[PDB]
Amino acid sequence: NSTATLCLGHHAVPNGTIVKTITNDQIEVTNATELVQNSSIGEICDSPHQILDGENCTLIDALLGDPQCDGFQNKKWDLFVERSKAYSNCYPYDVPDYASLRSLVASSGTLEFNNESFNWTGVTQNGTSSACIRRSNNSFFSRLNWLTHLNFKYPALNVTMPNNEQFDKLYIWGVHHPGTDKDQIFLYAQSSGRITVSTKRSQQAVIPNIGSRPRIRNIPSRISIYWTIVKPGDILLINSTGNLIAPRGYFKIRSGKSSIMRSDAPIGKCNSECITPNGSIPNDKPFQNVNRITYGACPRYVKQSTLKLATGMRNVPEGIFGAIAGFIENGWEGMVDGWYGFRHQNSEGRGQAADLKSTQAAIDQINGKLNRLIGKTNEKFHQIEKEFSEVEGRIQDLEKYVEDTKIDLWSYNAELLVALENQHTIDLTDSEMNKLFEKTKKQLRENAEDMGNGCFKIYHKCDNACIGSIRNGTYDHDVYRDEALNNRFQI
Amino acid sequence: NSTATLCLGHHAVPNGTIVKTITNDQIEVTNATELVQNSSIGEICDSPHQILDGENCTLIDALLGDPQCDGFQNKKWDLFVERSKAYSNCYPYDVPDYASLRSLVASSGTLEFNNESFNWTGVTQNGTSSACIRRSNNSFFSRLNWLTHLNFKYPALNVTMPNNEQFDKLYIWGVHHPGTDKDQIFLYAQSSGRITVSTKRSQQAVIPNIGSRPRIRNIPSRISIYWTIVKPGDILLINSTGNLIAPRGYFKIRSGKSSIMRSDAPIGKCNSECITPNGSIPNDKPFQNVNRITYGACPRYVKQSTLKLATGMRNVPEGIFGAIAGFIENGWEGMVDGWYGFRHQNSEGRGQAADLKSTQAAIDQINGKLNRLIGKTNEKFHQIEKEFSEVEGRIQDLEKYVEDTKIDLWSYNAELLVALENQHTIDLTDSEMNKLFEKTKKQLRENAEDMGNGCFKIYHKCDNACIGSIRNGTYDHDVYRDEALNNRFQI
Amino acid sequence: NSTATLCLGHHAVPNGTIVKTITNDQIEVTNATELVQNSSIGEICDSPHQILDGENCTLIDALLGDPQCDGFQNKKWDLFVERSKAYSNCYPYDVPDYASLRSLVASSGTLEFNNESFNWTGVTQNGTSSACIRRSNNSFFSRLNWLTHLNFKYPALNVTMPNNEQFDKLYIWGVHHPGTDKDQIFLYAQSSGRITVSTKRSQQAVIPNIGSRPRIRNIPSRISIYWTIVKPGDILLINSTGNLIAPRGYFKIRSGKSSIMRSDAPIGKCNSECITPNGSIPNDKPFQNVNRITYGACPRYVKQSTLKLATGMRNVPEGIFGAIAGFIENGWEGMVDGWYGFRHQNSEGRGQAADLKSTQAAIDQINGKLNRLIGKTNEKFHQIEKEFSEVEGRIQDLEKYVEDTKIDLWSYNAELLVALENQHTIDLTDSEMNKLFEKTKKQLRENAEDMGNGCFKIYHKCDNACIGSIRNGTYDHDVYRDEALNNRFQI
Ligand SMILES: *[C@@H]1O[C@H](CO)[C@@H](O[C@@H]2O[C@H](CO)[C@@H](O)[C@H](O)[C@H]2NC(C)=O)[C@H](O)[C@H]1NC(C)=O
Ligand SMILES: *[C@@H]1O[C@H](CO)[C@@H](O[C@@H]2O[C@H](CO)[C@@H](O)[C@H](O)[C@H]2NC(C)=O)[C@H](O)[C@H]1NC(C)=O
Ligand SMILES: *[C@@H]1O[C@H](CO)[C@@H](O[C@@H]2O[C@H](CO)[C@@H](O)[C@H](O)[C@H]2NC(C)=O)[C@H](O)[C@H]1NC(C)=O
Ligand SMILES: *[C@@H]1O[C@H](CO)[C@@H](O)[C@H](O)[C@H]1NC(C)=O
Ligand SMILES: *[C@@H]1O[C@H](CO)[C@@H](O)[C@H](O)[C@H]1NC(C)=O
Ligand SMILES: *[C@@H]1O[C@H](CO)[C@@H](O)[C@H](O)[C@H]1NC(C)=O
Ligand SMILES: *[C@@H]1O[C@H](CO)[C@@H](O)[C@H](O)[C@H]1NC(C)=O
Ligand SMILES: *[C@@H]1O[C@H](CO)[C@@H](O)[C@H](O)[C@H]1NC(C)=O
Ligand SMILES: *[C@@H]1O[C@H](CO)[C@@H](O)[C@H](O)[C@H]1NC(C)=O
Ligand SMILES: *[C@@H]1O[C@H](CO)[C@@H](O)[C@H](O)[C@H]1NC(C)=O
Ligand SMILES: *[C@@H]1O[C@H](CO)[C@@H](O)[C@H](O)[C@H]1NC(C)=O
Ligand SMILES: *[C@@H]1O[C@H](CO)[C@@H](O)[C@H](O)[C@H]1NC(C)=O
Ligand SMILES: *[C@@H]1O[C@H](CO)[C@@H](O)[C@H](O)[C@H]1NC(C)=O
Ligand SMILES: *[C@@H]1O[C@H](CO)[C@@H](O)[C@H](O)[C@H]1NC(C)=O
Ligand SMILES: *[C@@H]1O[C@H](CO)[C@@H](O)[C@H](O)[C@H]1NC(C)=O
Ligand SMILES: *[C@@H]1O[C@H](CO)[C@@H](O)[C@H](O)[C@H]1NC(C)=O
Ligand SMILES: *[C@@H]1O[C@H](CO)[C@@H](O)[C@H](O)[C@H]1NC(C)=O
Ligand SMILES: *[C@@H]1O[C@H](CO)[C@@H](O)[C@H](O)[C@H]1NC(C)=O
Ligand SMILES: *[C@@H]1O[C@H](CO)[C@@H](O)[C@H](O)[C@H]1NC(C)=O
Ligand SMILES: *[C@@H]1O[C@H](CO)[C@@H](O)[C@H](O)[C@H]1NC(C)=O
Ligand SMILES: *[C@@H]1O[C@H](CO)[C@@H](O)[C@H](O)[C@H]1NC(C)=O
Ligand SMILES: *[C@@H]1O[C@H](CO)[C@@H](O)[C@H](O)[C@H]1NC(C)=O
Ligand SMILES: *[C@@H]1O[C@H](CO)[C@@H](O)[C@H](O)[C@H]1NC(C)=O
Ligand SMILES: *[C@@H]1O[C@H](CO)[C@@H](O)[C@H](O)[C@H]1NC(C)=O
Repeated sequence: NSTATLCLGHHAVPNGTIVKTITNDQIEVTNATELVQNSSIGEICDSPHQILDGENCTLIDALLGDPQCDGFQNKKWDLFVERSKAYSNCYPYDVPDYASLRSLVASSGTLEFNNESFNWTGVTQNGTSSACIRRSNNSFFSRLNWLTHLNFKYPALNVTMPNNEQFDKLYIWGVHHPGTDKDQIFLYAQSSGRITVSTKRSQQAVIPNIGSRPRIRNIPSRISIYWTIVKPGDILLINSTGNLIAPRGYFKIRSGKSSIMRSDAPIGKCNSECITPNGSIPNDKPFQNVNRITYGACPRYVKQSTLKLATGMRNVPEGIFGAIAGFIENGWEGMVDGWYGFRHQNSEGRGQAADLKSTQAAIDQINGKLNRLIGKTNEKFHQIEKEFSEVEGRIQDLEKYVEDTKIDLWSYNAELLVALENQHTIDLTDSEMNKLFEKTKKQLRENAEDMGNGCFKIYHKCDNACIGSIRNGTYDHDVYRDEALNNRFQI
Repeated sequence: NSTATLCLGHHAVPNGTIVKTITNDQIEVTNATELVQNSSIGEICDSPHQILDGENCTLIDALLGDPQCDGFQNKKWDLFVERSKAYSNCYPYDVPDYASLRSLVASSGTLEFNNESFNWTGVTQNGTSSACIRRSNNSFFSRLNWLTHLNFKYPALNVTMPNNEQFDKLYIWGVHHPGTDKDQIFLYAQSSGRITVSTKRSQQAVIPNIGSRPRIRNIPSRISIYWTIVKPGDILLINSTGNLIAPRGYFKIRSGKSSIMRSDAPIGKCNSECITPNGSIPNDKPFQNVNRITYGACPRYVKQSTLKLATGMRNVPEGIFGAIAGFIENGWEGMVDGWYGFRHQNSEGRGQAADLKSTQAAIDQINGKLNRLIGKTNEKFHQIEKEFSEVEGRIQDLEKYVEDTKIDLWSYNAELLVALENQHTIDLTDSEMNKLFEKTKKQLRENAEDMGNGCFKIYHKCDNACIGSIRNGTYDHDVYRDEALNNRFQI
Repeated sequence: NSTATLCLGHHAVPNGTIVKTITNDQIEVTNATELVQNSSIGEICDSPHQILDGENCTLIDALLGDPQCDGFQNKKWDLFVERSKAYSNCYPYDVPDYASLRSLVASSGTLEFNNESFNWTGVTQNGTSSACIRRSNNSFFSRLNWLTHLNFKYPALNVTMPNNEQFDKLYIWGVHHPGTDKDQIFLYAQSSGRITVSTKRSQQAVIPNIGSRPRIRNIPSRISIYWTIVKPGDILLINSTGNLIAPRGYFKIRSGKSSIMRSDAPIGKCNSECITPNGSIPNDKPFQNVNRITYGACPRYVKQSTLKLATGMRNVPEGIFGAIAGFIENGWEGMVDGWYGFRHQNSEGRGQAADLKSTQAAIDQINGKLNRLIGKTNEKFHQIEKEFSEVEGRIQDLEKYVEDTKIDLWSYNAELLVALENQHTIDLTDSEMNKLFEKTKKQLRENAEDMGNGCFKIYHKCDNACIGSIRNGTYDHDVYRDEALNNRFQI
């Protein structure tokens, strides 16, 4: 009682959180934050990306000009959304390398179309079908021109169209395969028919195949769709002796951030940068578990459902430096104004006071880690397909393997990052506690002794102002040294 | 001799192991474990994966029904093993996109076949050849039906088969290319021949090519093999005016964990989860150097032949805290009951005793690291091919580049992991030594002085029980303080 | 003045460098080195890789034997350089899967050609054109043999050539597509024409397409180029009823480190291991920002423009251990002979002296890090294409995605490496300072007190030799203990 006690300590909480570290699967810290986004609000926000809901139409149908898709003419988009309910209702068609055509249009991000005046002298234009009804009349694909005989003759066509513009042109055309030699005659007079479109660089030669296929909406015949790109200075050349489904012009083709996504999520009136087929997701977190398919500024897809980053010290209720969970037996739940602090007992009573500088030093370092991880996602746009409806073999094996490889490597990065940062966070918070203890020890010089539990026995009368002077670094040890030495060194 | 000495220390071994760290290429630790599996026992264990040894047959041969492969009918597998000795002994055939067909069947993991009654009215069935002898009789592929003329006519076929099941059907069929116009006539009457198989979604139109090719087992003619998948609600339609090698039914096609592997390793009667073409390998280690081609729960392939993870402290015979290989001059080889401990000299003699708590604290942290690395491999099944017998160009360049990219990234991860963990292991073991020293120092209060080499000069008579009380944390410094102070502070 | 002062400290510099760490975006260290190579000298060094400047010729042109490329006959290369100015000046041609042919030849790394004596009995050889003029005479591709009718007949060819060598043979051949039925007759007599080349394993059947295409240098007709590889024991078989552009022999095909690169950088007379299309770059740094396309022992391509690795301590003008930027208020700019040292004040004056052992300990650890990062790049040769002149869709999407995935993963590795190493460098340098302070403290025993700012108050007369004895570890505390204790413990 000619003595005082000053104890160093740290806070603790009743509701701790378990995190993983390098050396321990399960360690409790005072606070943590989740690094994996695991939920979507279920809506694709219409902002800030230009969304185009395909609704009942696929991109290719909107491209060809299925009557149902007339409203999509010349539209642009950042992201085209294809619905699973979509269906075609014009003339039955197939596209060799459908996936590539879908991909290049999606990436181009525009349906801008310019009509061109082709010289179809000698044939009937604007062929039409009951399989493709527009305004209650028999019709056809808006962007295609079905040519037939005129006066029972189909002269050999040799039609040309130069690109004298400064942009590429995307031409879509097709070949008709009648189900009977009869229909072939009726339509084109010729028995066979043959199509050949050329540029200076390319040749696409198609020979139609007369034959009945299983009926799609009662049609046993087909149209096969092809595309050719013509750059400035080049020339399109169309030779046909029949069966040619002619283009009415070209599509502008652009390069940019556009893409396409399969999803049944409704479009919402809201604003979110990251889109998944499940809906838009927040992008504050560096990782996400929602979908490997994404568009925009998105967290990276990982396999883990949760990854907790410690944002506080080890929680010790009741480190490499050995203070926290070390010579300091436990934390103080009653310290709610700081992370580290002092408890004292003197002549005037018992008190507690937080140390702000050490508290802030720990918090600044943790915020530095958070600044590296939170709100820094990277933009991805058009990628590769990652779900498949049909078996294809080799190329699909490769696309799947590439994505699986990527996810495992990011899942590894995420796992190690959290384990490493957490080990370091627990060590830096232990370090700050140790520094405060060491600083206090040096301050007291020969006037006190370390009791080994984070407490100092102070060998002199130390009232509240004296204790306060120690806490704020103005303690003058020389003032008390004589009193202290006499108390320490006696019998 | 009115004094005692208490020394803090750590163990050492005569047979140390060299490891790599962040700051040092070559540092000796007391113990380490290997992280790269570099050997196989040379056998593919038949458990716990269902192995199917192709022996003399390739998967495609077993699929088509080469007589040699009759025993493989309707078999399933987790892993099909193709031998380099395998050879075909039926009718000469090629498969366009052979690799894709092989891949999709392998992945399906079943040869389950259901016969279907096709209406081949107007043609001769069960065509047969001396190139494909079964039970000493001329025969053919068990799953294929060779159609020829009947009464010197081959009427146009238009055969249909609907899928009214709930599973997909895999149809295998082929086209015959006779080596002479003569054989073409003899077999099909028609001069040309043409095959066309269709679904609602697809058309495969093949025009046979009459001509002699270099003879395979004395046959200058060929059969080209094709496949079509028909989903529920869809319909197969076969038009042929000749040269059609007909299917006798369909294969069930499944999705699962099945795959195929090229290997000449014998099948063994044993149990191992990871299979490589070199044989099965243990999967206790996280990495392996045996083969980039694997199946099952396997360590990840890396380029390093060895990667040693330290599992003990730095070995100092004769860290950031500066105790081990620091102010403690060397380790104690004679300490074999613990990692850290005390050596003393007093009136009763000289002794040594291990400290169990600090020993266990270090061991627990190292075991925590091991638990993260040992026995946690990840299952891979069907992947991409990684060895190639023929030049292909673009697609093969891509498959090779993908695998090479993946291996370099995992080899990096493995290298950094070991360097980081080892640096940390050496630092945590140094830390535990420092904590024990600091704890002991505080215990002794004013009764001892640090001699600077991990030893304390104790300024009072301290018999064995006194030394023991220090080691077990029951030392009461107040008991000796007067004696100690008088000894310390004199002239 | 019956006392002395000994201060521990570290150096500082006026020109510090900002680096990134785990906990801080911007921290100043005494020195750093750049890890990202961002510049090229603009030349492709001709050493030590065998460079072949294509100049006006593409690889395929040199392969076919465009007259302009005669000088390239039988050349080999490690790297073939294609110029953007290159142009073809022989007969107009296209190659289906051009990219694959270009790739396999580039990778083979040789134009070694062996002539073979084919039996072209019944046809005219050495066909020739005004579209391909050699030495001012009408000519043709040096490696191809244009066959035409002889005496207005073109008999069915059935020509064979066995591979009885021990190496593979690469055969290049082609099909001619005349622009008129007239030219077809004039050249081959036959109305149609058909080509079929076979091996035991393969068949390539081409049917020429008569028709005019847009004129390339006034030619409306084309030659389509094909290749076939024939292994030892196999046989090439050529059937043609017309339009066959015949091979004159085979190319040797090798496997090795060769590749091809598009670049307009001049070839220089110098020596560099890493080549980019921008020019050769130094490979001392682990990363580079110059080009994702590389050949040789090259730093890895990353997205960051700069990544600074700290190679010195924190710069404090005017860590987890709390010495540097901690209880030591600031560094000493006047200490230029070491990183750590002593400053003293005694009866004889004030002095400064570096500590070499602690200085060297820090430097050795930093050099250990540098040794892991500097001068250890990995060799890559033939890879995948990474820039594209035409839209292709699916396969190109995959090639782009693979490269983008790889770069992001390496960019991550590089970012984390620097942040981690820098945090550790700052901590190890702080640690060395702390160790020196602790060692000095123990040396002084009871003869001095820690003033809390890295300085010791020494409680006895300590001349220059005495101070020197402390710095070199020969200080005998017992010599001064009586004097010191009397000074410390008084009133
Ligand atoms: C080839 O076979 C198919 C199947 O029998 C025929 O297609 C059917 O034709 C009938 C009437 O002609 C339709 O009512 C069916 O809906 C069709 N079925 C399918 C699946 O398309 C086809 O007519 C036959 N070809 C010829 C020329 O006879
Ligand atoms: C085309 O040429 C090949 C090679 O000369 C001929 O194939 C050979 O035919 C003979 C007997 O007819 C056999 O003994 C050889 O084994 C065959 N060689 C090969 C490599 O197949 C073929 O007959 C010729 N075509 C025609 C119709 O004459
Ligand atoms: C098909 O159309 C093209 C374009 O009109 C014709 O090619 C032109 O032919 C004339 C003279 O015959 C040349 O002067 C032009 O340079 C050619 N243009 C191009 C782009 O090639 C071609 O002649 C026509 N085909 C036929 C058989 O008449
Ligand atoms: C602990 O409780 C407080 C208030 O109830 C809350 O703010 C804090 O987030 C809780 N800790 C956690 C993360 O459970
Ligand atoms: C837990 O940590 C996060 C990130 O620092 C912070 O947003 C949250 O407020 C913290 N909770 C408490 C109780 O401090
Ligand atoms: C989509 O098609 C369905 C018919 O299945 C119809 O109910 C609906 O009106 C269509 N929506 C639009 C926008 O055309
Ligand atoms: C074909 O129809 C389009 C509108 O669909 C029209 O612009 C054009 O005049 C028609 N051409 C002929 C010859 O009927
Ligand atoms: C293909 O099948 C049907 C029925 O015979 C028909 O479309 C066509 O005539 C067939 N092909 C030939 C060459 O007869
Ligand atoms: C998102 O969709 C996928 C299926 O495409 C599903 O596996 C996953 O559970 C969904 N995620 C969430 C959080 O809804
Ligand atoms: C330090 O604490 C003492 C005691 O309360 C007080 O008198 C003084 O204002 C404080 N000094 C500073 C600089 O904060
Ligand atoms: C050292 O020797 C002992 C027994 O001979 C053995 O258990 C230990 O593994 C050895 N250390 C190594 C890894 O060489
Ligand atoms: C070396 O370390 C490994 C892993 O902890 C252990 O299995 C082995 O027993 C150790 N050897 C010795 C001598 O302790
Ligand atoms: C495999 O083929 C060889 C002939 O090369 C023969 O010796 C052996 O009997 C065959 N094995 C089986 C199981 O058919
Ligand atoms: C064809 O052979 C199979 C057995 O190989 C038999 O089931 C079928 O009855 C035969 N059909 C005819 C018409 O011979
Ligand atoms: C192809 O070559 C051989 C020999 O002439 C034969 O199979 C066939 O007759 C040839 N093709 C034609 C169209 O004659
Ligand atoms: C495994 O096989 C590969 C060849 O496929 C060979 O390069 C490697 O040396 C083998 N590994 C072992 C450990 O046998
Ligand atoms: C501590 O050591 C002393 C001396 O041997 C002994 O008397 C006592 O049993 C020990 N106490 C405990 C709690 O282990
Ligand atoms: C600081 O200046 C010296 C000499 O002027 C120079 O050697 C050193 O590199 C400079 N530091 C940096 C990296 O700016
Ligand atoms: C800075 O660090 C690098 C690498 O250690 C070294 O080359 C350079 O000389 C250093 N500069 C100074 C001023 O020491
Ligand atoms: C390359 O072609 C150009 C013509 O554009 C010519 O000036 C130059 O001589 C050619 N170079 C060589 C080496 O043939
Ligand atoms: C064809 O020309 C080549 C040289 O270009 C020559 O070696 C060969 O003798 C010629 N053959 C004939 C039949 O003219
Ligand atoms: C293709 O177009 C041109 C002009 O008619 C010509 O090359 C050829 O005659 C055409 N094809 C047919 C089958 O007439
Ligand atoms: C190298 O070339 C690429 C274009 O291929 C360009 O983007 C980049 O700026 C160039 N880098 C340097 C350092 O010249
Ligand atoms: C230590 O320093 C003292 C004082 O200068 C000097 O006498 C002696 O040579 C030094 N000893 C050693 C071993 O360097």
